[PDB]
Amino acid sequence: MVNVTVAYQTSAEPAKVAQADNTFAKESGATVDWRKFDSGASIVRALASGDVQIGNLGSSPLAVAASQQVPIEVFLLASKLGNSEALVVKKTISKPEDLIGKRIAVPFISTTHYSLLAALKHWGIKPGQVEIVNLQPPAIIAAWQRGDIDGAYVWAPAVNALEKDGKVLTDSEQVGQWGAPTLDVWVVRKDFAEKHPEVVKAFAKSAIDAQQPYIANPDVWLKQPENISKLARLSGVPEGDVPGLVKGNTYLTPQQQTAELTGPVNKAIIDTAQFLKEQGKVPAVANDYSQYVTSRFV
Ligand SMILES: NC(=O)CNCCS(=O)(=O)O
Repeated sequence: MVNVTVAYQTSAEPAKVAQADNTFAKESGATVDWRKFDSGASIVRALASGDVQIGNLGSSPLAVAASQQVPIEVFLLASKLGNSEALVVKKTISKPEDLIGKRIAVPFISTTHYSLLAALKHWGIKPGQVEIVNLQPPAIIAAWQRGDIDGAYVWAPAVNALEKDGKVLTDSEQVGQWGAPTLDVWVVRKDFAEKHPEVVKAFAKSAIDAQQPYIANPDVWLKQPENISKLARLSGVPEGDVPGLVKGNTYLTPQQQTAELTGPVNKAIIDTAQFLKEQGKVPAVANDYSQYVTSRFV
């Protein structure tokens, strides 16, 4: 018997169809505990303690984990993040200069904490000029509803909840264009990969297979009602928000997976870690993270 705990997150993306269909468990034969995490920092800790064996991490929590020598490897990309992650603010905040003195929430060292710091740097605003507070996305929604924060840089379901009444000031497609792109990845603990390599391959296969029908023709994929309802259920968003969210990233073919895992992801971690060091969020970094990426499961 193989038991595996998988830490998943709430982005609405096509591989959620494979999760809702239980395809990984069916094809691998493992008993799979899918555990929902509110952001990536807590996933890094659960991977480090051995409580989780496969986890979905943003590129910023990934660089923190790799700088702390957590024994995990990226074995699959989930998505290249675009405007599915966004800074949503009170409507009276009209320009980036209006963020000065405001209370802006982000989950600690998430991709949106990272993107917020990169956006402030791009705008010429020191992070000390903004009251950046650390809250998990459910608490962000609650604080926003009570008017205790002025905005947040968030992903689904918080991003669409806040946008119902707020205004988008920037998003991670823009921040990517400015030179700080962010990614979502899947990582695996080494000891699990050593013992159950065919289960890890089955995970990658299930996720990659599920994204290819979307890549081939987004509009045809999005008009299959069961695709929309499965993502709405697992992300916790209204069905009407799913197409805009799914189109807010790009996804990879199998050829693109192998290409990105053979160099570009390493370079992504190096650059992400460097910026986090400059921003004071990690004490030490490395000039190479090839121990933390592999193409051998795709
Ligand atoms: N993976 C997701 O669904 C949200 N994007 C990354 C969040 S974090 O950086 O891991 O906190």
